[PDB]
Amino acid sequence: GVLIAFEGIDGSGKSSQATLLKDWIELKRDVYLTEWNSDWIHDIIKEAKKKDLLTPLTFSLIHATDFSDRYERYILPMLKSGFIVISDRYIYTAYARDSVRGVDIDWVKKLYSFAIKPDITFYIRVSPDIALERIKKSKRKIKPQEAGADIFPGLSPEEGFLKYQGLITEVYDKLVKDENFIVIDGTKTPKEIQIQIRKFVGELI
Amino acid sequence: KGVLIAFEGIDGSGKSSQATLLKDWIELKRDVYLTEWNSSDWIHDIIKEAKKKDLLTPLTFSLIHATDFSDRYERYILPMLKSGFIVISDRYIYTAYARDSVRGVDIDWVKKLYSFAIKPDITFYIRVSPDIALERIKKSKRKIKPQEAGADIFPGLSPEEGFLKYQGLITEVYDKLVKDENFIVIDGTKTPKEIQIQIRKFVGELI
Ligand SMILES: Nc1ncnc2c1ncn2[C@@H]1O[C@H](COP(=O)(O)OP(=O)(O)O)[C@@H](O)[C@H]1O
Ligand SMILES: Nc1ncnc2c1ncn2[C@@H]1O[C@H](COP(=O)(O)OP(=O)(O)O)[C@@H](O)[C@H]1O
Ligand SMILES: [Mg+2]
Ligand SMILES: [Mg+2]
Repeated sequence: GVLIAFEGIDGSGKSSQATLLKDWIELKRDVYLTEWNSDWIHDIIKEAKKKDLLTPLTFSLIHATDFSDRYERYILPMLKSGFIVISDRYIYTAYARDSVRGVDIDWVKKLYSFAIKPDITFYIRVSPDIALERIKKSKRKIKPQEAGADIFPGLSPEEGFLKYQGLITEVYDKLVKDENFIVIDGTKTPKEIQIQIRKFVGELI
Repeated sequence: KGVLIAFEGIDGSGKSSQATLLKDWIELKRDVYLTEWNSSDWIHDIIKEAKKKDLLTPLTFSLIHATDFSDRYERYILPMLKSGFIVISDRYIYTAYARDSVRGVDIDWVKKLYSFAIKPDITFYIRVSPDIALERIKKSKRKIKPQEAGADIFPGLSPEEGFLKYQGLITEVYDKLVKDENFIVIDGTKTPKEIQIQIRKFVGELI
């Protein structure tokens, strides 16, 4: 059982490369792909608390709660069954998104220590500037979570994305050495990068 | 200036009875606010939808209660200790230590989880046997909640038999925390008034 994690700023190419790589493993091996889509516990609590301003701390516990249920209901059982699990975003998303709002990152690390470290974590390194260009063409609505609208209320969605995804990057780069991140340069072509992905993974043998 | 006073003990040991008697005394001299460990209704909606697809692990339940506590802690508890109040917490984080470690969650990880929370200025551990506590809820005519009986970890037992063994394991965790958490051990066998006058002696000296 091997767990491979993708992380990087939003619009950095995470899911697009995650789905092409699940199309590759699926021909040869058991593979299961997950995104942080969050799940039902985040939905209940957010709706119940739509009126109040909750603290980053409480937001942090809500996401970890919802992740803990996916982790022990799907992720961990499939790694016990031998599957490869591809996580489109893993616990290092929570490290950044909650530590950037003043939650003690070492407390977040302890919070998530119930989770196995990925066999490999692909850090797709892309500038916020270059990555913002792609969501403009995709016709997507720019979610407030993506712009850090809670932290940057005065800015426009566009302007908030640039500043928020920047501090996200600093936390990611801070994790590179301690977390054995492998940094992939997301500047490149989807396929060009994709063949870098398939080489690194294959090494497992 | 703000002071936080905690009661801990198994269910039916008298915590709420002594917390409210102590609130009747403190409010004569100072601003005091009494808080309980009551869950928000979104938890009961979590358990409802859970009972429909699959069972959540003790770990997720532990994170659910810490989430529910963190919000109450930072919306009511922490501002009022910052405002100088006395806060009486009928149950506090050591209930979470006990309830989560007896279901196999690493107690040292739970300590890290709740480490955002201030440690009580005083913690009264109201110690009574499961035998004695079960005797009183039977006199109280009240129904023994499955959570009180550990129904999730001891299904099949009767409420009485489940209460007895479950609160025994809760007692073991409380007894294990006494020294490191500087518990004030109260012999809850005694009288409500005798206990309460012992309690007001301890509190007055502190404040
Ligand atoms: N390397 C790339 N170059 C150009 N466009 C891309 C690249 N990767 C993804 N896209 C496009 O940009 C958008 C970002 O998609 P996606 O990778 O799902 O973002 P996320 O990383 O948030 O999941 C998509 O509309 C996709 O079609
Ligand atoms: N010191 C005491 N001695 C005898 N009975 C008590 C004492 N304190 C409380 N009781 C009774 O025993 C029960 C325990 O109630 P409570 O204070 O709600 O326990 P807890 O909050 O610890 O569950 C209540 O029915 C109460 O009437
Ligand atoms: Mg995505
Ligand atoms: Mg009580």
